[PDB]
Amino acid sequence: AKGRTPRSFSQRYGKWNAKFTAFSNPTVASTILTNVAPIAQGNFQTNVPKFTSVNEQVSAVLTQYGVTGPSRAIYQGYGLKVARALNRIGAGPALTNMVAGLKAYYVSAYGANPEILDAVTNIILGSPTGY
DNA sequence: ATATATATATATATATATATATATATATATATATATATATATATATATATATATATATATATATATATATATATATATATATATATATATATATATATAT
Repeated sequence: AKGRTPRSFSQRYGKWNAKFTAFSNPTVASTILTNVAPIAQGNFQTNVPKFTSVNEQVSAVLTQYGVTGPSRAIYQGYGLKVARALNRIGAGPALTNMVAGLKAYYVSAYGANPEILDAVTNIILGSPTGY
């Protein structure tokens, strides 16, 4: 019962402004944040190691291919994207479809190299295709 | 009229202590000066240079921290949405029925 009626710009802005003004109160923000701190710490601890590892391994792969500068970000981004899928839905045919779609995305929009994309997905999932 | 004690006086003189003076000199201490020089400490300057610390700059580069951005992607948290569905809670209804 949250996304049932359409909301226009004035409605979205009114509700967002009300909630943002409310959160700016010292007591409201302090209470909410000190209550959710342990759960936030637990979620960070459960999730971020899987992505720092991907960062390090894709860095190692990128240095062997000579990628320097902001062009590394491209492949780093792709790596992280793939990892997200592996964390979200798991391994299987759905992950194959999403890997193919992400490669098409990056090759067509961002001018990525197919060979380096294969190398990144190989260091992450085990094979270029991801089967 | 006598003896002991607390004081005031008339007259000269003596010893103890607190001070003020007339005349010169000596020693100790607190300071002010005339004349040169030295040593210790607090500071201001003339001329160059060095070391320590607080900052401002000329020119490039590096590391740590607080933020703002150019471009895509990831994770944690506060919220606003597009579209179905589920769970907890605060209420309004359509229809019958039960309990406080």
